[PDB]
Amino acid sequence: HMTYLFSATVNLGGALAPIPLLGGGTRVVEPITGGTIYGPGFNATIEGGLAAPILIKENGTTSQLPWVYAYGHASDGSPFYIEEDNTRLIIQVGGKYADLQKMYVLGQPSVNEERTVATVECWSHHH
Ligand SMILES: C/C=C(C)/C=C/C=C(\C)c1cc(O)cc(=O)o1
Repeated sequence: HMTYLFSATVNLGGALAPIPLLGGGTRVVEPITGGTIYGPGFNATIEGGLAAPILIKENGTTSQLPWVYAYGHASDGSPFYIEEDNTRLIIQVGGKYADLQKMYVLGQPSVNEERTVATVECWSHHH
């Protein structure tokens, strides 16, 4: 029914100040400077990317809509690209981890208070 795949530790660079959006939300751009993915289902080095969450208040409560784009190489050398939008993660990689493309991958990300490190635990749902 559900299988643990990997965790990720993501190093975040200097974020840009919030961008005011029409309607009252804000977009916060957080460059990714590196990080590591480790687990039974995926092992890789994060080389770059960005998070671009949107913060929007609806009915008095701020919801954060995550958007994340990251890339690197897997432990076998294969380039990968991950897009995040619980949240769904779409993993595009060939080589030994290629079967991740066939999986419905969900992630639970958290960011430390100072917003220098994001961590996420990811698992596949056998729908
Ligand atoms: C393989 C999964 C990865 C690399 C996830 C990265 C998530 C980040 C950097 C993050 C930042 C943020 O402000 C909100 C959020 O949801 O996630």
